[PDB]
Amino acid sequence: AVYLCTCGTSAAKKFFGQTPRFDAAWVTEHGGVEAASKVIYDTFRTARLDDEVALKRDLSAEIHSLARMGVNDKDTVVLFSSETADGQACAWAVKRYLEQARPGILCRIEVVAGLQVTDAHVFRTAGVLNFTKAVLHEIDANGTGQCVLNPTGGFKSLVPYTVLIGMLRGVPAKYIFEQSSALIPLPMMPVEFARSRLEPLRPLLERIQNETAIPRAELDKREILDSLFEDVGQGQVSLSPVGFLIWEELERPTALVPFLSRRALDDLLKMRATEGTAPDDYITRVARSPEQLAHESWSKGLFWLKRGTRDRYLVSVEGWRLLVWRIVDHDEYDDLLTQNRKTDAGARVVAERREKYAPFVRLELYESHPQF
Amino acid sequence: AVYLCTCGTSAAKKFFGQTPRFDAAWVTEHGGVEAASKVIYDTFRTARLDDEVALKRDLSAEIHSLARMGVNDKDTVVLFSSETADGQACAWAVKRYLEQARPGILCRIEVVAGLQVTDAHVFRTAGVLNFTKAVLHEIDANGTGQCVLNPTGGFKSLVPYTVLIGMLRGVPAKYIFEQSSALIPLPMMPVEFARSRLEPLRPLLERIQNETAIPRAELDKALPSFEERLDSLFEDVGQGQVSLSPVGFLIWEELERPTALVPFLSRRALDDLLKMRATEGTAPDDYITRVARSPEQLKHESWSKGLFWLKRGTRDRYLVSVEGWRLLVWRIVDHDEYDDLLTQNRKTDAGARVVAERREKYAPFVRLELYEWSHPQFE
Repeated sequence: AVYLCTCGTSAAKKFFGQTPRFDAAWVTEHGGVEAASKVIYDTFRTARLDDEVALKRDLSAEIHSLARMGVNDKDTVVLFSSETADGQACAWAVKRYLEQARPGILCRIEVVAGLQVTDAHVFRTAGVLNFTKAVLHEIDANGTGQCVLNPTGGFKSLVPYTVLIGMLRGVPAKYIFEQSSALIPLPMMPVEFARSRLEPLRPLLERIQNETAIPRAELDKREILDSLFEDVGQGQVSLSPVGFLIWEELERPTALVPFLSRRALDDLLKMRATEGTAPDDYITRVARSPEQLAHESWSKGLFWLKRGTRDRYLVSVEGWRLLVWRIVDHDEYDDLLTQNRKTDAGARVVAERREKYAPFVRLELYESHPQF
Repeated sequence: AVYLCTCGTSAAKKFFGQTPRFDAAWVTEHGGVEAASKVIYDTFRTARLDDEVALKRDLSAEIHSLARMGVNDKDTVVLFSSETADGQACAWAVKRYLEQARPGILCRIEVVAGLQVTDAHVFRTAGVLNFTKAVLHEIDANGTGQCVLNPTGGFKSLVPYTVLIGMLRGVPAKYIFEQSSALIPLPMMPVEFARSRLEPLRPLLERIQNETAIPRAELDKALPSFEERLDSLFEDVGQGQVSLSPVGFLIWEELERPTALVPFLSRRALDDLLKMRATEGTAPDDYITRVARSPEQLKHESWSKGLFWLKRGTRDRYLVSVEGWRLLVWRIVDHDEYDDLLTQNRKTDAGARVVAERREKYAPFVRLELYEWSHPQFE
């Protein structure tokens, strides 16, 4: 498995309360990050992963949690460190211990720019965004289902971002519960992405990504506005992690929502006698996997799907919307292919979009409690 | 403002590292929760709310965060405490301090059964549910826009539930960021309830709420294939039995008492709406969506079968009913057809006659989400 770990400074706990205190200057005095990480590591290098007293008392929160996850020599551990020298020295100490305890394990330290414990503004405009980007890159750069989010080791402030990333990418998250030696999963609430209400923001999110920041006044031209954006000065806003996650989903959808043209809803209702709700289930199933969806092709991005079955589907994709223009049996399918041999059939379909096909309506059909 | 604060033991930080350590036995040795809270309070009683060094170094995380929020003598502070004696003694110490610092402040300590730092099983069953229900009850017991969630003081493990509660009830949540002295909001992702995917579970969740738990075998019969699942709604409570988790509780509550409706148009109503495009555009769409988002804004001329009429402001009228979370729009009509329909309802039980034709004339209802290309075509 690939463990994506937040990292704190609990590796250095033996130094808490001593003077000189453990801080960045301590790291320098002890020779820099790598040299200082050996001094830190030495304080717990004899603690065994099998010793329950040492696991809780002597070992770092990262090591305790990874041991409870059954970390082994076939795993990868990615330690997301603060940019500070003492943060990094602790992460390197954890790496040293994991490599000694489980020879062959792959352990990588990812330093997150702007992630630190003293400057809230740098955290909220850069640190947490860099964290979110780096974690999402790692999820997308490993195999599906392989990642586990482990927020045990530091930054209470990063817990909600781990929850959101986990909800969105389908990645589980676990941590050690308070003073116990027991893991618990973070809660994940099943939700749908609010695509229809967020879509009008798509050009503004793209503008911020291309231009770094735009005037806050463009946002209004209200809870969504506050949660997607960060004030950065001079009346300008950039993205929050939530704004970044929404921008990324709008630019590169990971699910589609099916819509039926006016004609396709008629088509579907006539199929109810022969096929029941099998056509509904199929379209809904196809919309869930736009990568797998990525056929007999027309112009204008129109193309044909076949469920198995008499029914064939003339569709296109516009952003996150899977548009079903027609649902036809084999005879009408053959007639439509003949029209495309004689004419540019796709161009004629879109020419009639407004008069014949629009509005497209979401494929969510409703067909003993007290009244309102 | 009503500050809903999760508490920890930072009030007792002056006793950390001592032997005997600060714990439940320490509270007992110092006379119990009330008496021990005075001993804890005495260690910082002389620290001042306007002293910047004291705020960042000497005062508890609850006090520091409340100070940065501008707590004052007209506010209410609810201190959600662990059930442990040391947790409670700290909460009472914070109460003692706030009442001296802001005389007239209303401060109450809410002891959350099952909330504690050593038993993960009791936490994940009783503790988080009791916390969730206590916070939700306080939100619903105060006026709209009055509550602020403050997770600073303790329990890293409760932050995710504060986030979900804040998201679902639209209540702000702020906290002191790490070792800074600055407040930052919890992130709030705008999401849509997966109502179509969750509605099939309404009778299952109601059944679970009517029993102490249900056997896993019965859950598995009610749920789809194991490899295609929803598991976050449920919590194992031992001996092969399952109850609702806080996530399952929040979903169940919303299914039973919706806080927003989703408008659907009958087959006839979408025809009606499209004929109004020329004169009205999408103003009818906006009205229907607006009154659905607010069950308080949602009514006149009741018919039978739960049907009733709405008026936008304009001659159009809407024949509607509510089924669970769905605002069903049966017809949209002009003033003349409205009058003629009222006439049919004086001569007959018109609502009964409408419902008799549900399958043939009105079903299926379609979600009022109408789409009506400047990006690269799908790859």
